[PDB]
Amino acid sequence: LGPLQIWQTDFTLEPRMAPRSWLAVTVDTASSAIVVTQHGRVTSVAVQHHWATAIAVLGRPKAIKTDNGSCFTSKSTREWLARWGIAHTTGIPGNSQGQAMVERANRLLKDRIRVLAEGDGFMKRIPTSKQGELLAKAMYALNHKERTPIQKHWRPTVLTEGPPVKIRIETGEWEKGWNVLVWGRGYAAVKNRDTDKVIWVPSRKVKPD
Amino acid sequence: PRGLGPLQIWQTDFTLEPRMAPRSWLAVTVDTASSAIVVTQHGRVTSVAVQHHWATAIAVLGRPKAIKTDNGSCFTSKSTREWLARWGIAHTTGIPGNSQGQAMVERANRLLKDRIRVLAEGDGFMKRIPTSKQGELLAKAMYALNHKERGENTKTPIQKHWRPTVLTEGPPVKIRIETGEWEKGWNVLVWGRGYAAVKNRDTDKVIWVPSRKVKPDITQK
Repeated sequence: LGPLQIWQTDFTLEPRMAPRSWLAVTVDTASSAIVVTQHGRVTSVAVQHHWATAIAVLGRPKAIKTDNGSCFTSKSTREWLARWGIAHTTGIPGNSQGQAMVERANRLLKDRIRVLAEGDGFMKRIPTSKQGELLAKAMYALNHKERTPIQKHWRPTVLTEGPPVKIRIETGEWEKGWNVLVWGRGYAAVKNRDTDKVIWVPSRKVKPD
Repeated sequence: PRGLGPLQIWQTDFTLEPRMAPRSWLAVTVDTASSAIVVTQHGRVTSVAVQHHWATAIAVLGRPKAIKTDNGSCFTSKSTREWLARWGIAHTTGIPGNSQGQAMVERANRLLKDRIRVLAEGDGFMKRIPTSKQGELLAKAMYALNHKERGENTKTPIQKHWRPTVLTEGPPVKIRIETGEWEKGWNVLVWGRGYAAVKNRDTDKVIWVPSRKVKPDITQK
């Protein structure tokens, strides 16, 4: 189990999004987070463009598993994945470890593009202008509103305090049990985990655990 | 001003990166709280650009309660206004001269562009960047400025964005009041490098003050 360890990339065709109607879809098997990018033609530079992107939005995944399409089997693409430490897995187009996680992403994605499309009247092909914006809006509904992927691979939570530190006590040794709150003008506000005491210490006398 | 937590207040603004031409017009949005960044390439600064930009930043960081940009036509425009309002996002215009604290973004631009310099010259493009590995490079720049801490810090913007640290109480400070004297009774909530959110111990009032006007209140209790 776990986010950013295994992804399922795959291209799909959405006519409504042409010219660039070739859609690259990456899904995180764990989080269920989606990343799609438009393309004129499914090629090696396409996938590599797509992935670099999904990496910027979801993070570096340990491995991606795609079909045996030339765009993934290619030389460049493999050198690429290897230049990033990303394991690759060309599974047969049926199941081969399961690959229907993405196809439901495509359905949700395309179906979503249908409503966002006809919502603004475009009963067919979508204007090259409001194309990115509509696609982008689909990502936001697919990832932020409950049906949550980001609320699953990000794990949003508010932290009441900061990271644990070891401050330097008058004896010259470094004492554990403190946590840093705020930094200001070279001093650090630190809070003792046992007494709840808060004191300001020089940045120099504070080091992490 | 700045935000005391993610998706509270954003600072959008366009910049010019020659190396990224044709589409050398860059739209950059920063989360004043998180310090997370999102940039998108553009051929020309327009209303559909901003709205393209924002839609995207929203997909990556989430829906922000408000964005504060300058008086550029692309933001003051009709569509843009109707757009922000169709999203429930408050808007706030200012002066291009970084007016007040909209300088949080200017640092984004510098870090971004400087970052594109290295990633550029690293692969040899000592000048203009080929239309092909353009997105790629840009994207890699986001990944560095987001998923990897930057400067003195232990957490990355992407981390402080979904797992923000919002203080309950906050340590004591002495802020400089209008008389020039340093007043006690205040505690710092967020201590930016630009401004600090500070809370009165007596009235519970919260106001933003220049970081230079606040100092640690070493007078332990």
